[PDB]
Amino acid sequence: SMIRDTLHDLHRPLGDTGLAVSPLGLGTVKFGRTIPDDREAADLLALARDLGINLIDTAPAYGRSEERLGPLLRGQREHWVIVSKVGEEFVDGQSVFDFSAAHTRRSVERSLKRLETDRIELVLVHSDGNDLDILENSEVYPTLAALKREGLIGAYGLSGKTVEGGLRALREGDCAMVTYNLNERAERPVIEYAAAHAKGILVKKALASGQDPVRASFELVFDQPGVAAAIVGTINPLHLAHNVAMAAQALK
Amino acid sequence: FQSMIRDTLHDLHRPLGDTGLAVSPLGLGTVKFGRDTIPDDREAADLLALARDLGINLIDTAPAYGRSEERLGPLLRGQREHWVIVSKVGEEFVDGQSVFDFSAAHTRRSVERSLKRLETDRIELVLVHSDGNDLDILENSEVYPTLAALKREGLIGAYGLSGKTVEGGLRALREGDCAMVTYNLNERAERPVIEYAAAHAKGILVKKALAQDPVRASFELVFDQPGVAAAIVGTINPLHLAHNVAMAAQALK
Repeated sequence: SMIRDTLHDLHRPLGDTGLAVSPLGLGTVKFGRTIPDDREAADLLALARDLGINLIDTAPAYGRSEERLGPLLRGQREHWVIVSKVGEEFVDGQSVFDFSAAHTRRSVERSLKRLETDRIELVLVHSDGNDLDILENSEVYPTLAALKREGLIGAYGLSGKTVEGGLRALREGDCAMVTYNLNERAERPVIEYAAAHAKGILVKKALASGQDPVRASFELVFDQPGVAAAIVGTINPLHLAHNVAMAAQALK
Repeated sequence: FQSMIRDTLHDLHRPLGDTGLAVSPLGLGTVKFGRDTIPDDREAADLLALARDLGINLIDTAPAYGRSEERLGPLLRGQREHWVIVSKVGEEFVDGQSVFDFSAAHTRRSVERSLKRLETDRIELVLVHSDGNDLDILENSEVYPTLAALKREGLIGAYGLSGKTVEGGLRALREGDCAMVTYNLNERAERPVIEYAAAHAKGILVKKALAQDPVRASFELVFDQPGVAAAIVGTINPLHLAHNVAMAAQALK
């Protein structure tokens, strides 16, 4: 219990989705692609939970993250708001992208199966950078809309890289995951827009290259009232506990 | 899940000059046990317990640190043997302010009181608690020969200076065993004292080390000097303690 500061009383709505999330979410890239032992992974989830985190982020592109998480979340699935993605696939050395309706449908079914559940709270488009083109000219977004209607997903959105893309994702979608940190502020307009219209924002890569550095990052991020949560990947339980502490303090 | 305490200092112990004492490269400062948000007997016991499990065996105190000494005796009951204790003589703090007395009478009185407060038959290291006028105190007061005598008598294991000046640190090392010095990213003036000690197998403790993780940057500076045996860091935050240990371990690869 060198862990007095937790996030239990700091949960926040993710726009108008009706979902309530901790201001930190556990990133999960490293579960699939030094990888944690099943044991190490279970302890990390257990610790996240006791620190008041209920948000977890994954993706088909993150190696076997999805595959491993299903079993790991058995018995506790209900606690967790799961975020996953569609469109980036990772075959051989490299990233393969497919934003067709067929593949969107195939990926989300496979994600439900891998995660041993009947629904995922949020599914975001896994952009290659060309956000606006994908949103306007591919089938992915209307397919996600359909999957939302059918109950397979609770909400949908974009994990984008451009401001033009983040704004458009929010016109009909529910949430934009954006990059925002001490070194990159270009996507700030997307956050400010979301705040004006009760829309979801998740920040990815809140901590980056270059008076605690994590606190400085979180003080920047949570100074923007649009942000619901920051997704931080970590396999170091001491870093997790520290990150939680700094988030709690930044939100006084 | 509470094996979030992977990096420890157990295999990183180092000699404190030629005293024969072996110390962890971090020592637990103890001002906050005795002065001013002060830890609850419970909180204090858990901090010592945690330090120990992180491989720390060095603890620093002083009569001037309010009730630190007084509290530590009971707190260390049953584990005294694990700890290399550092304490001080000469600064007294009687009311609003510091009072200094470097006489032989007071030196002797303080050390006996320290042994009594700490419930022990000796102290590993006792340092002169300078007001800044290091060289004058060492040359023209009774404190240093008294400490030498107390060392002969077995009441202390080694002696030295908690100084502020380079001239004073150098002289403390001519006949004494150890110099505690300020060395951090912002203050480097006492570096000669460290370099001299390194040349002659003499003890160096760094105080106020903290002042791209900032603690790691500080420790990378401090342990880049081969003369340094340990840095004394004060903390009552167990998460900070654990982090500090991790950074030390890493800086010493």
